[PDB]
Order: sequence, then structure tokens, then C-alpha cells
Amino acid sequence: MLEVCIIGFGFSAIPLVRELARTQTEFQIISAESGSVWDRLSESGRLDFSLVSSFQTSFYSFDLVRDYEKDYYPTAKQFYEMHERWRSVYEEKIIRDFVTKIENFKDYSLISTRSGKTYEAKHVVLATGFDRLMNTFLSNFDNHVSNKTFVFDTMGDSANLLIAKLIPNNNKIILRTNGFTALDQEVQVLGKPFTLDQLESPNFRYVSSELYDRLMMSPVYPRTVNPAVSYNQFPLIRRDFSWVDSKSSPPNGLIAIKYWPIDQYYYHFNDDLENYISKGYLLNDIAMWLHTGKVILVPSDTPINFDKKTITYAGIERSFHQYVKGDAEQPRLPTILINGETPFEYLYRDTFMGVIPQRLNNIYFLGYTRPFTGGLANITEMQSLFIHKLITQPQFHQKIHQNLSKRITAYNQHYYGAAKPRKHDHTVPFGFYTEDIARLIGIHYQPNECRSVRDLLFYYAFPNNAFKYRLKGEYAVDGVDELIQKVNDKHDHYAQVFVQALSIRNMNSDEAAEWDHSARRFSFNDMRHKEGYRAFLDTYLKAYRQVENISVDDTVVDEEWNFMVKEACQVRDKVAPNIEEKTHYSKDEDVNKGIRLILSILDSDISSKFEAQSIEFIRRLLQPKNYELLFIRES
Ligand SMILES: Cc1cc2nc3c(=O)[nH]c(=O)nc-3n(C[C@H](O)[C@H](O)[C@H](O)COP(=O)(O)OP(=O)(O)OC[C@H]3O[C@@H](n4cnc5c(N)ncnc54)[C@H](O)[C@@H]3O)c2cc1C
Ligand SMILES: [Cl-]
Repeated sequence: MLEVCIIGFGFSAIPLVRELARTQTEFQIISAESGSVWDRLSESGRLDFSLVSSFQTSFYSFDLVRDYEKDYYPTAKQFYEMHERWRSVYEEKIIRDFVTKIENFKDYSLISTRSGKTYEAKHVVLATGFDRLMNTFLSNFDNHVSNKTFVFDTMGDSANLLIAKLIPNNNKIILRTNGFTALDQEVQVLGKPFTLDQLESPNFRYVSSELYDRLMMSPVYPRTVNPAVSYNQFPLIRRDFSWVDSKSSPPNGLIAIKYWPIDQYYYHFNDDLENYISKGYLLNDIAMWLHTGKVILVPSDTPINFDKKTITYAGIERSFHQYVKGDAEQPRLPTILINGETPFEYLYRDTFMGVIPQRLNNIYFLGYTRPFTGGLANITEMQSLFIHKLITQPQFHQKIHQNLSKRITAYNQHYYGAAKPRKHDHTVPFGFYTEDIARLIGIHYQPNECRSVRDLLFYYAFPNNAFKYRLKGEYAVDGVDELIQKVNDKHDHYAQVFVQALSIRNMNSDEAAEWDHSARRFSFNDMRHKEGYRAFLDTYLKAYRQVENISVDDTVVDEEWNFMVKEACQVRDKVAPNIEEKTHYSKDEDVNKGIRLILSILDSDISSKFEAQSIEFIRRLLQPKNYELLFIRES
């Protein structure tokens, strides 16, 4: 009987197939001839965009050890070409067919296919991805439409991409909204560029959940009164977060849009704009669009007449060309029968770590957990190690399964509390999830084993990417020592991130929120760095039109739109004048002082005013008081 059958081969399955091949475990892959969304986008010439996630978090460790030389955002073409390279390596292991049904029994499953052939396997892994309505819409979009109005009832990374393609042709965008969370995908730290995933230092949650909450949440929840942040200039961007009940922040179930702020876009791309646009680097700065009025936010109950295609706002009956509403993704699962009889109903909270459904036996799910920030690779690489160990080590399979229902209950109590289930439950902070899996497998690090300040920087501030856990032990990858060294040298050993936590250790949440927004450029949604890029935006629109071979008449003044913008931006016009120029920027000065201190004691042993108080905090990091995670235990 077949030891392992993997159903679906795209991107998520690659690291699991690698480990099964290494241990020479018997496996077979079954994957559809139709392919993936990337295949159909490639065939229609629509891989003309870029990822919302950094290279280090979006490609697997065994590629990074060869190819990493700098932080950057890959293109969609680069991502798909990597899928195809690995498909070519493993194609001899792939049967091209479509699984229609799985009958699950006590220790094996019977797999049915559209061709009529059946397969038996002890262990079955599903890696089939999601269906998304927005995908078809992206695949049929005519990007030459010009001088029209669009109404959106949803906002998300796919809607933000469509908006980026519409803005250059003088199209006007109305968002009927109940709020959204958007975050600059690259920020400045003392002028230097960092991708947002580098700033999260997740293991500081072990110091205390309250400290970590202060470190992370002021850009998401409306905690600062600073008139420069977008959620004070445009209050309709604020979401209702009354559902949150967990003390673990950012909460499981929070989602965010990641976008290019125009200042960092200028820094990277101004010298070769037409080529960068043609490669897929599109300016998608939703904060710049709100600043300029090219997008307006209106209340969710603003009335729409769908027969006449009008929306009524500011006393104006505004005609619109197209209405856009996204849909809920759903996992692409075949029929699955419990004990060969009872249809299985998929529920994220009823699985362990999104991988092990407790209602089935020896069936595992790979690729159905989504990261809050960064790429899917971090998640699926760790899931693959977890699945590989469950399949190949019976003692580990038993250790996890013997108390599986108790582990799931404990996980849900920790991360969701009494909150009712939500459709976005499957989204997790990536550096909590990777560390959780590492502790379950046993490839984690121990804070008490740090000897020097440099060791503490690696433990707490070096990002919890999957490759962090593949230097030593069971799942070691050749070349990770050099990769970690290069990343450390290019980021000053993450001292600047380490010092953030040091700086807010004694603040309450209001003080920490004010401190976060006291920088000359704070990380997220800083509306002081938009007006100065108006001339560049004109240059960008011209470049975009040249690449798409479009001529756009922008001579006609749309006074009606200008009136609607004025109504929509009343709060901005009252709040923005309160922005004050400052002589000193507390956060910039505090971080600069902290970096100098840390780099000066980098190689000091831990056992050997501000400096004294900082050294005391550092010594306490060897014995963090909030390390317990009850769902890791075997009891
Ligand atoms: C527009 C878009 C942009 C994205 N951008 C990013 C980004 O910037 N960063 C990031 O990290 N992720 C991004 N993703 C998410 C993610 O990386 C992709 O969704 C990725 O394709 C998921 O890989 P997968 O292997 O899980 O699924 P897929 O790539 O969809 O592969 C699954 C395969 O299984 C096959 N299959 C399905 N059902 C069956 C069956 N019953 N029998 C046999 N075969 C079957 C399918 O035909 C397919 O070939 C994006 C996704 C989309 C749609
Ligand atoms: Cl990177």
C-alpha cells in the first residue's frame, strides 16, 4: 500500500516533497492537468504585477541559501518561474488527474479520480489551494478603460491592485466601506529601508503580552491623536474590532493590505520607471489616493441605484461604469467521507495548527493557513516539516495525536478566546506560527542558552523566518549558516528593532502610541510625506500610460467629482492644519541612542542611567516570564 499520497502540486507542496525524497519515503503526487491561477495568468500575459511579500519570507530556505543577496519584493513572473522550476524537478512523480472523493478509514484512505482509477494510501496530504471569485475578475480586466467612475464594496490586496491599474487612466474610485487595515510594505528606520516583516520581533511576546501589544498595535487600533496618521484624517478607514477577545496581539484573524508608499516607491524606481512598471512594480499607495482625492471613502449605506447605475452622495446622483464586489475564498476540497460514510465539514478552528483535522485519520492539510504579513512560504515550509515528521516518526505522530482534542481546545482559548468563529480565523502572525511549529517539532531555540548580547539579538530580534530554524538539528539545510550571517551583516544584527522594545518598556499604551508617531517619518500611513510627491505622481502616470500604449484625455475638469471629494474630506481639512513642525523627534533620537549602546556591547557576556536601566532589562530577557504555551504539552 502507498505510504503517502499528495493531492495538489503548486507551491505549498514543494518543501514536503523535498523532505520525503530525502528520507526516501514512498509517495505519489496526483495533480490536475488544469493547473493554477498562475498558469492561466501566464497564458493570458497577465503576470504584470508584483508580490505583496518580501523575498526572504516568500521563497523557501533551500532557494534562499543560494540566491539571497538583498531584501526586495519579487515580481509575479519570478514567483511563477520558481513554481515551474520545482514542478520540472518533480514532474516524474506527478500523475495528471483530478481527485473527486476520499474515503477515510481508521488507518488508510481510498482515493477516487475523474479518470476512474482508485488509489489506496496510509497518509494523505491535501495541498489544493483556494477558489477566489476575484481571480476570474482580474483575469478578464480591460486595463485601457479611461475617464470612468468605479464603485467598490470590498477592499483587499486584489482590489488595491485593480485600483492601481485604474488610477493612471483618470478613473475615479468610490469605496463604500466599513474600514480597512493598510500598512506600508517598506518603511524607514533612521532613513534606512526595512520591509515591514523585519520589524515584528515576535519572541518579545514571551516577555509579556502587554509589552508586545504596545510594541505592535498603535498603527492598527486608533490609539494616537496625531493629526498626521491616516485613521485620524479619514475616520471611515477605522474598522470595528469589538470581536477581539484574545490577549495575544496582533490577534489571529486580523488581515491587512500591504502597499508601496510613494516615498519608498520613488527611492527604488524613479530612475527607470517605464522598465520597472513593465516588470510589475506598480504604485498602489492607497494613502496617496485618499490624499489627492482620486479615491474617496463614503459610508457603507450610501445608496446605489443598480438599474440606473448611479450612486447618490453629497447631493449628487453620480453615474458609474462598474461596481466591484469581491467574494470569500473557499478551500478547494474534494468530497471527504468520515469512516467512508459521513461527509466531512471543514472548520479551521477544529484542526490542530490548521494542519490536522481531528475528525479524520492520517489526513493533513498544507497551505490553508495565511500569514498576517510576509509570504506564504514561511507558513508552508514549517507546515511541511511538521507533516513530514508526523508521517515518518510514529512516536511523534502518537505524541501529538494522543491528546489532540486537548491541544486544539488550548490553542483556541489562547488565540481566539470566547470570540465566535470568523471566516478570517485562518490568518496568523507569521512569527507566532513558525515559532509554535518549531516548539512542537523540537527545532526551537531556548532563551536561557543565550550567552552574549549578540545571542539575545538573534533570539528576540532576528525574524522568525522558516530558515531561522534550519541551522542545526533535525531539519538542517546546508548553507543556512552563511545566509544568517549575510542577513545579520546587512541589518546591523537587528539592533535597531531590538531597541524599539527597550524604548517602550516603561510606557503605557497611550504613551507608546504617541512615541510611535513622534518620528520624522513614522512607519505606517504618515500623511506628511504625500504632498511633496505630487509632481512625481504626474511623471508616474505619464510613464504608466506609455507602457500600456494608451492615450488619455485629462483636459476636462470634473467639477462634480471635486465637489464630492470636498464633502468626503471635511475631517481631513479640519485635522491636517493642526500638524506642527517640531524641533526634536523623540523616537528617532531614542532609537539612535539605543543602537549606539547595543553595537558597543555586541560581544559582551550577559553575566559580565539609561545604560544601567537598559542592561537590567537585557539581563531579564534570559528568563522570560510569559513563555508558557499550553497547547505544546503532551499531557
Ligand atoms: C492574485 C494572487 C496574488 C498572490 N500574491 C501572493 C503574494 O504576493 N505572496 C504570497 O506569499 N502569496 C501570494 N498569493 C498566495 C499564494 O502564494 C498562492 O495562492 C499560491 O498559488 C498557493 O499555492 P498552493 O500550492 O497552495 O495552491 P495552487 O498554486 O493553487 O496549487 C494547487 C494545485 O492543486 C490542483 N488541484 C486542486 N484541486 C485538485 C484536485 N481535486 N485534484 C487534483 N489536483 C487538484 C490545482 O489544479 C493546482 O494546480 C497570491 C495569490 C493570488 C491568487
Ligand atoms: Cl527580503
